[PDB]
Order: sequence, then C-alpha cells, then structure tokens
Amino acid sequence: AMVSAAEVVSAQENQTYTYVRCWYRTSHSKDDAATDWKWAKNQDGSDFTIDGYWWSSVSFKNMFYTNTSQNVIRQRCEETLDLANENADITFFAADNRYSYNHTIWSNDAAMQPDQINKVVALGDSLSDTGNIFNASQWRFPNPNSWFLGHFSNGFVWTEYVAKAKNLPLYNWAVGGAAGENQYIALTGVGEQVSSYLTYTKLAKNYNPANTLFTLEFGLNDFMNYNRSVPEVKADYAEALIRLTDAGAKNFMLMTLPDATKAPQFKYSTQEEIETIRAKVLKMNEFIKAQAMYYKAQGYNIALFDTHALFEKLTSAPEEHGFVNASDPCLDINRSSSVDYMYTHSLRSECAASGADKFVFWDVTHPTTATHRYVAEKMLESSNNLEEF
Ligand SMILES: CCCCCCCCCCCC(=O)O
Repeated sequence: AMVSAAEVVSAQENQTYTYVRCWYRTSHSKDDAATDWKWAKNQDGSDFTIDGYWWSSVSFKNMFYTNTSQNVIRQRCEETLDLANENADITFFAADNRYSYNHTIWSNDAAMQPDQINKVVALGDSLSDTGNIFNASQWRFPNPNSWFLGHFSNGFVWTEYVAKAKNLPLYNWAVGGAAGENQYIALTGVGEQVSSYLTYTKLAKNYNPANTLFTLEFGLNDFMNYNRSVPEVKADYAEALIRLTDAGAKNFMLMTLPDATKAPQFKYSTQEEIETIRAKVLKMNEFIKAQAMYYKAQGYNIALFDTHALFEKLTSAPEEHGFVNASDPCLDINRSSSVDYMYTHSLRSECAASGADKFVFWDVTHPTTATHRYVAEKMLESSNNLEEF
C-alpha cells in the first residue's frame, strides 16, 4: 500500500500554508541560463499563500499538496514578475522562507474529474530531469549559471514543452546522472522513481492514475558506464511498466533511445567504447518497440516516438531541421568530465554568433532547449496532439 490509510488522513488533515518562489530567466536570450526568483504576490501587493499539507517519505524530500491549481499559481507568478520577456521560462515552488529548498507543489484533483488526461508524470534521466538531482546536490549539480535551474540544458526539457502545449501540470520523478561515470548511479534508478511516484501519489486527494499521462525514457546512463547490461536494462524497463500498469496507469508516451555516441561527449571516447554503446542502444530500441506493442495489444494508450531516428537525422543533416551545428556543444566545453557541471562556462564563438537555438547540443551530452522543443513538437505530431489519449 506504500502509506497506510491512517497515515494518509493524519498527513492530509495537518493543514497549514506556505509561500511561492517564482523563478525566471534573467536574460531575454536563451544563450544565458542564469535565473533569479521573487515571492508570488496577489494584485493588491499582499504575499500570495497556498493552503495545504506537507508530506515526505523516508527520503525526507517534502512535497506540498494544495487545492490551488497549477494554472492559478503560474498566473500569480506571471503577474508578480510582469516580465515582458518571451523567454522568462517561469517555474515555481513552495517555500516557507529564503532558507527553504525548492519544494514541488502537487495540485490535488477534484473528486469529479472528467475521464481525460489532466497531468503529466515524467520518469527517466537527464533528458527529462527538471530539478531532482539539482535539489539532491544542494543547488550545485548542474551549476545554475550555465545550466537552466537544475535542468541539463539552457532551458525547458521536452516533457515541459509537451505539458505546456497541452496546458497540463507536469510532475517530475526523472533524475539526472553523470554520462559515462558512476556518480549517483545507485540513486537515479527507474525502480526508485516508480517507488517514489507510488508513495507520494498515495498522499494526493482524488488521485485517479487513469488520468495521468506517463512519460518514460532511460537506459543511456547504464549503457554509458556499464552499470547494468542490456538484459538488466530491458528487465528494469519491463518492471517499471508492470508496476505502473498494475497501479492503474493507462496512458504512456514512450520513446526509443537516441544514439548518445553521436553527442560531442564521444569525441573523447575510443571507437571500441562507441561501437559497444551503439550496439546496446540498437538492442534496447527493438525491446522498447516490442514493449510498446505488448501494452498496446492489452488495450493501453501507447504513443511510441522514434527519438533514435530523429537524432540520426538531426546529427547527419542539422541544416534540414533548422540547426547550424550538431557536432559541438554550444558551451565552450572540450572534454567529457562530470567536474565541468560544477562551474560556469562561456559559449564557444560559433554558438555566440549563431545563438543557442541553432545548436543541437548545449553541453557535451545534453540537447539545447531548441532541440528539446523540436523533439516535443515531433512527438506531439506523431501522437496527433492527444489522439490515443
Ligand atoms: C544524440 C543525442 C543523445 C542525447 C543523450 C542524452 C543523455 C542521456 C542521459 C544519460 C545521463 C544520465 O542522465 O544519467
């Protein structure tokens, strides 16, 4: 059951209030990842507060549960900041004071919800993480001057673009790792993400898992550091889907893995290492397609997007997709060291000239926010903008 019914009522009845931290990109340019924050206000100038309750598992990572909708909170942030900036890329969190870390706000659903997708729940790695490893690392990994507030990019990741296009709240369980290295590998596992999603949603009011759109992508971390073999990663992926569908999940956005060996990171790897990872990716992608077919045959709503085929096109012919460069990071990083994520980096001259929206890669591994937007747009086109869901 994860949390007893008694524990749930006791936590839900422990009613209180908290404040809202409104984050925003300080520059009008997506070349600058730097952010700042302001407390949300009401139109009369008074502090905006939200009512609800706190809950943390043995993780001690506190989530605030409110009846106030994500749209109302976003609206308060937008009006408070009054930034005539198209690239403000506003995000928000619960915080009692300046000492507080960035707590996720869960907006409780109404008892009478229509049978329709009303939220996005993301699971995965640094292709989806919006702040979990950042929060875990105490706002250090990745550096907030060169990576957009805990996202491994210069802005929003594909899940945020998918959720925004559909005007849906996004709740993130994805956790960034370290490409080609062993840092955080016992903490980033999809098993722990599914367990966490199953524990925290038990505290939500009127939660109907049938109304959640689940996104899932992982396996590249394990293939890059040799932590889990192809069959071990296939088993982990199959387990995540078994556990989620057994817990009432009905809707999934699945994707094949892009060939990470096409990223700037692998300029510094040996050909032997590259061919090994490429082969694991190809093997995993056939399994992902088989899993999508398996759940579709059982009557689940599955949208499978071939991200692998898209990144093959993006890296071989960037000019056909609106990019000038798919071979270098936009940031002036010329090695593959996890240590670089702790520091500030200038843009390399070619990226300063063209703008970050014309580069496929932000750093040696991760796509820029323009690439994330393109992937989101291509996925939304393949799924005919909520067709099966
Ligand atoms: C060709 C583009 C490839 C994009 C690779 C994205 C990085 C995958 C995530 C692996 C690191 C991690 O987050 O644990």
